[PDB]
Amino acid sequence: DVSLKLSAKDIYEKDFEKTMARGYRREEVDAFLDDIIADYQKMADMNNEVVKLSEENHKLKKELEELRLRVAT
Amino acid sequence: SDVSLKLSAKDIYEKDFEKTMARGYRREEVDAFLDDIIADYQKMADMNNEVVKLSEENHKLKKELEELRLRVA
Repeated sequence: DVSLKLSAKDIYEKDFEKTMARGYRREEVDAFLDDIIADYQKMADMNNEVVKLSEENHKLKKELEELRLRVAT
Repeated sequence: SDVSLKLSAKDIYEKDFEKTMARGYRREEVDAFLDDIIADYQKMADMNNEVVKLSEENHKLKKELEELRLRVA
């Protein structure tokens, strides 16, 4: 819900099918993806932090639920 | 700190590639790929707020967990 679907490496490993005519200019698409890649790289740390906090959030909530059940023995 | 990016979700949405009569990239495949990237940029816009939200709730959850571990083995 909150973390990125794609990573920098998904973007810079991506290639597209080629068409004989009326496709998009390759130099223009590649230059645009150059900047997109740079943005994903810049976001990597913050996205790693949101994933780590999310998984730890889930683990804390689960242990809290388990222990609250234990004290209600 | 907040992260300054080259592009926004709006920039990617508004990007119009030239259609070339030479060998080029398949339009529908490029467009579908950019659709996924748009969604990620939406997530980037909100991500720092979500890190703050997760960090604060996690600190609260950790304090409640420590208290429960004084009460249950």
